[PDB]
Amino acid sequence: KEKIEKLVEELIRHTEELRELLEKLVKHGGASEEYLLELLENLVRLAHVIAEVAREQGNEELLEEAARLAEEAARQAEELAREARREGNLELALKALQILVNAAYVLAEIARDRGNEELLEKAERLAREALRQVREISKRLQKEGNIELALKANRLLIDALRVLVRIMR
Amino acid sequence: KLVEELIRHTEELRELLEKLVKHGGASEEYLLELLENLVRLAHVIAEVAREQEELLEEAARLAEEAARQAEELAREARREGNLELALKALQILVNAAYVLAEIARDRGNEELLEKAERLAREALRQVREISKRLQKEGNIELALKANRLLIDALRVLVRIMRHR
Amino acid sequence: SLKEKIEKLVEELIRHTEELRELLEKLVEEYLLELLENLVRLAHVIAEVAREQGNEELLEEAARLAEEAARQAEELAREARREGNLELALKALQILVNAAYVLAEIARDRGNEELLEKAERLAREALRQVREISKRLQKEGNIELALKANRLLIDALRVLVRIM
Repeated sequence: KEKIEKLVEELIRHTEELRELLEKLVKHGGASEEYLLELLENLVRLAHVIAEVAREQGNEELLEEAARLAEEAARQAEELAREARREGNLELALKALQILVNAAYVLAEIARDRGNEELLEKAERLAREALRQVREISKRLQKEGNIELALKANRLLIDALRVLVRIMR
Repeated sequence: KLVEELIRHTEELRELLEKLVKHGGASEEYLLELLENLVRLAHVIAEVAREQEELLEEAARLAEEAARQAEELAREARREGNLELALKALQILVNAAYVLAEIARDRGNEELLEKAERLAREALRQVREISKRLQKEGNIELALKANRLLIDALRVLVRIMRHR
Repeated sequence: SLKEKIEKLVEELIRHTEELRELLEKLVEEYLLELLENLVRLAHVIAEVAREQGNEELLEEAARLAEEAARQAEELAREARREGNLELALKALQILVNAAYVLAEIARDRGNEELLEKAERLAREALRQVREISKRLQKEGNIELALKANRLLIDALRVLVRIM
């Protein structure tokens, strides 16, 4: 478990630097918003990976670090959805909520596994906003009659329901 | 909770899309993508019916309705020559079999396990028959992707065979 | 004879995939990689079938399919890294990294510390190769592939932790 705890540094160190290369190149007139979203999806995936390694080793210095990254990634995701919702890019908004819903499960998968109920409600708080937000977006997509984006909105409403069941069981 | 609103509302998206595919309004693939969402909802309901039978029966009625629509639509695309849509539609039946098995095998309905097992074998046979044609027609891109379906279809039989 | 009719269906898949292996190796580029991704999935499926029926010969066939994919994948990764085709190189390591999990899922259930020792080398070497391309891609002003290279390094670290 010595090198296994050490091997986590290479990914976390490279990712924290890789987040900056995309966080500074996206403020200039160059990079689009959607490329940063995939990085957020990459961040929550690392948070989930750190959670799966921390269960075997039981290192609380890594479960909390996965949650710190997960909460920071989910919080940034909600803002990007809010920013895109006024501009009319519905594909980007639904891509952001999918990131938020998945990030809630990582927070749940951690509180229930660790036992700390301090954040077990906070996963629901993120997930509750997504189900309400996508439902409002689904009706607008249903009203506009744009089926390609509307069909994708249904996938989020279904995938959000899977998270709600997992936080109770 | 919310599952009542979604099952009705998602079925409502099925009704608007079932008439636009019949009339000229909808390309078949857009109707196909909804089926993938339909089978996905049934599995979510199945995990809810365990942790929380009236929902298990609703998931099987809803899931089976997606599998039946897939086999019939697959036959139409198989006869028309559009093989890519036929292989994509046939996958929906394979995907629907796991939802039906996990819902029959965990509900004791032994007869429903016979219908779940039957669909994947026929789908695997149809996809195997579709796989052979793609090798002869020289279409390599669709043939290997069709092979991935036959491999992933075989996985369904093992999950329904080991648990028997 | 439960696993008797299943072992017949699995024989067809190993033969049909090996038959498709000759057609895709004879035309020669990325489509050959797609065969590896489709092939390694069969190795994991056959391994889960051999653990269920206890057939050791199916383990030998499952390891044969898995092991040849890692050798075929690593060579293209070295070739694709030098040709500038970095997207093709990243796909080869992704196929290479995923194939290592099949060896672990096999070795521990088969009990072979020689094959289990070699798997760790494959995932660790690939992770550094994915890391080395990530650093080189970071120097190139292309962020998009760096995102995909970064995702592999995350999944490469995930596989290495379980194989230990």
